[PDB]
Amino acid sequence: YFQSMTAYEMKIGAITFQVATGDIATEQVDVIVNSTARTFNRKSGVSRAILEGAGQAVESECAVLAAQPHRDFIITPGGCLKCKIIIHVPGGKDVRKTVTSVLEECEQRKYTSVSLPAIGTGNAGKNPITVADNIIDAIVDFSSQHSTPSLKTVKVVIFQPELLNIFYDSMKKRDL
Amino acid sequence: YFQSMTAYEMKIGAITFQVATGDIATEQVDVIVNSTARTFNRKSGVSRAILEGAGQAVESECAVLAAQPHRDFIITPGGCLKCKIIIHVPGGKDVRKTVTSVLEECEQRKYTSVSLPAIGTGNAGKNPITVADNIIDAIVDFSSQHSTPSLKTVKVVIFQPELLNIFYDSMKKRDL
Ligand SMILES: Nc1ncnc2c1ncn2[C@@H]1O[C@H](COP(=O)(O)OP(=O)(O)OC[C@H]2O[C@H](O)[C@H](O)[C@@H]2O)[C@@H](O)[C@H]1O
Ligand SMILES: Nc1ncnc2c1ncn2[C@@H]1O[C@H](COP(=O)(O)OP(=O)(O)OC[C@H]2O[C@H](O)[C@H](O)[C@@H]2O)[C@@H](O)[C@H]1O
Repeated sequence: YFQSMTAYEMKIGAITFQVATGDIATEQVDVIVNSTARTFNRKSGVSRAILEGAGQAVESECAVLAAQPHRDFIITPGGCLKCKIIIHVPGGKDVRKTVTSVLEECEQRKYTSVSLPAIGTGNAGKNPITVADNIIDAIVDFSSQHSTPSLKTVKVVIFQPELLNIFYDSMKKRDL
Repeated sequence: YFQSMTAYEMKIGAITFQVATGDIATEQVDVIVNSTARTFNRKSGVSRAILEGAGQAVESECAVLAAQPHRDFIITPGGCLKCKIIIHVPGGKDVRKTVTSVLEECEQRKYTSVSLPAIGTGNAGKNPITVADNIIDAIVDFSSQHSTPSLKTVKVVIFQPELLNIFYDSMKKRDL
């Protein structure tokens, strides 16, 4: 027997923003985000959960894309994950900028749902208050620039339950 | 354009407890709760939304059941609502007791989901802090008495957004 918060949701313009405890590998959405090394050669923390669930093909696709010229992120299909593409981002880079780019990729490909982890709050060592604020900053910016987007649902999947209430505190500063 | 909290969720034992802004008439669950007069002869506030959406048949069923002997509540089918039964409860009675009975009816009929309004916080004039606490008290009691229930999902649908954060405050006192 146990008692604890598991999810918070808010509406920001046309966008539903969700923060919930989970394993992002179980997600059934258009786009899943992987937070990884600059070189895309990591299989530990959230990258382990994603690369193992996605399968070997995705993993080999990553090694190809990594050794040829690329944006800050690379994109692969989902493999055995119940998603269409995976966007692999470096967890050490500016999170607001990373999430703004993720959201813009989603929109331009006409995807409707994206789930991401708490980027940078594991091995990257970034301060989790700042990371929640940055992710929220990026969603508010995107929403304020798009009054009728295809991307309607953004979720942060939280693995460390301790971060759930950090994310709530940052959400609540926006609430009316 | 606008920004606001819309949903909170927690786990209490085997039960998922959800509080979200909404019109309970749109709910697609096993059991919907109607908060009404002792005589079950009300069509105003949440009863209006429910009786209009359910249809005339449900409404006439209610008048029959009301004029013959009954428990504190009566039960009808859902009509045109996307639910199997409606449990009509008096919003002026002890809320903890009312919700304990609702939950016990759900379990014994092997239903899996129930949605209810903020019982008593409209025309009944009950204090909404106390009502949230009472509803939560009842869920914790039921959960602590049932380690493997059929009833797995309980939702409070909130129409007055102001009550959303009252419900959160009562939930957060249980969180670990
Ligand atoms: N299954 C999971 N589902 C969702 N989130 C998870 C899961 N597993 C762990 N997390 C959370 O995922 C969050 C991120 O933890 P990490 O996987 O270390 O990624 P990073 O972005 O910090 O660092 C990645 C690289 O980036 C930098 O360049 C550094 O060099 C790093 O090597 C944590 O909250 C985990 O608890
Ligand atoms: N569509 C809706 N969906 C969900 N909740 C709603 C909706 N519409 C209103 N509400 C909320 O429903 C909540 C309850 O408002 P009321 O329908 O007045 O029911 P009561 O239980 O207070 O009083 C019912 C009788 O009981 C006593 O005996 C008294 O005699 C009353 O006459 C409020 O928060 C509404 O905003």
